[PDB]
Amino acid sequence: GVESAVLRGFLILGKEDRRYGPALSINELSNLAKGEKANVLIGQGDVVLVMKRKRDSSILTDSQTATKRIRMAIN
Repeated sequence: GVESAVLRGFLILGKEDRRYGPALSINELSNLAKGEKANVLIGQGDVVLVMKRKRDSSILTDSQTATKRIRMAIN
């Protein structure tokens, strides 16, 4: 997960769920709420939302193998 890599605390969601309509910056991503997502650019060209920690993690284990969404279910 190159997206979450830089962040060092998010998960790899994807370019969907535009229902959020955030499009904010990373500096604000930290103010987000756990279990929630937020669309942030990772190259000024790809708009994808991230997924906060499911509880607690230093860098939040992730993987770029799942771009559609994350490999975890939050309820």
